[PDB]
Amino acid sequence: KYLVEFRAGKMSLKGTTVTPDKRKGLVYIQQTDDSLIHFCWKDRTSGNVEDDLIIFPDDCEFKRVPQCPSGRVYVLKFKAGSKRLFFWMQEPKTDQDEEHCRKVNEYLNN
Ligand SMILES: *[C@H](c1cccc(NC(=O)c2ccc(C)cc2)c1)[C@@H](C#N)C(=O)Nc1ccccc1C(=O)O
Repeated sequence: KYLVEFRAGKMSLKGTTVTPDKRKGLVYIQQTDDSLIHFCWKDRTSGNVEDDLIIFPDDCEFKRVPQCPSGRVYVLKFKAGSKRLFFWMQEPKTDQDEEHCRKVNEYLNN
C-alpha cells in the first residue's frame, strides 16, 4: 500500500521549450521496513516504476508553482543536489488536488 497516492504526469524540458509528458503516471509514497520514505513515479500504461528516489525527513519540499497558469503543477525541490522535478495533477477535480499536495508535503517533512 502507499501512504499517499494520486494520478499525475511528469514534465521535461526540450532544450528551451517546456513540454508536458502525455503519458499517464501514478505518483505515490511507500514506506519500507527500514523506515525510509521512497518517492516513486510509475507509468500506468506499462505498470513499471521508472522513478525511485529515497527521501529523508525535510530533505525535499513540495510546493505548487505559481509560474504556471494551470495551478495544477507542483514541484519537488531537493535540498541536497538542487534537483527539481515537476508534476501535474491528472484528477478531473481540483478540489482534492490541493489536499493531495498537502499530504505529500507532510510525509516528506514528517
Ligand atoms: C508550467 C508552464 C508555464 C508556462 C508555459 C508552459 N508550457 C508551455 O508554454 C507550453 C507551450 C507549448 C507546448 C507544446 C507545451 C508547453 C508550462 C508547467 C506546466 N504545465 C511546466 O511544465 N513548467 C515547467 C516545467 C519544467 C521546467 C520548467 C517549467 C517552466 O514553466 O519554466
